[PDB]
Amino acid sequence: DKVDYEIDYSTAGYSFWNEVNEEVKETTTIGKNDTEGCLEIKTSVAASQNHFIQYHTADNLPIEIGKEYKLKMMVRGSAEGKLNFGVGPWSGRAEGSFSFNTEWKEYEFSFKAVADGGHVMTQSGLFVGTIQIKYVKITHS
Repeated sequence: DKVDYEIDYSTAGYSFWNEVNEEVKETTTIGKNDTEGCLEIKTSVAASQNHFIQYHTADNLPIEIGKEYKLKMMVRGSAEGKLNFGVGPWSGRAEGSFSFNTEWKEYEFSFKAVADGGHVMTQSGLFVGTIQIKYVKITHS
């Protein structure tokens, strides 16, 4: 697999778009954990809807409409849980989900790009605990 795009949170900072609904603002944090070296999303109260805790995990993707790619995400959580994602611009995305657990694993998602560019929209409002994301990559064969 050839790498088109990588963000490696073990070294680089987190500065992408993120939004927590007022419903769970006080009990949710999204940002880089400098000690672990990961993007970290922590919740102590589940949101009523999964998209109520939403954040880009990668942005300005070098993908072209109609071509085949993979999304790769290295993630673990404090318990078993699911995050949903879409790859694409605000206008519409290629969507999927990863079921993670307490072990570090790289999950993969194959897709046809639905547009040029965009971001990896990631959503986990229903999950209570700590999600850690070490890196995100877009690849092709």
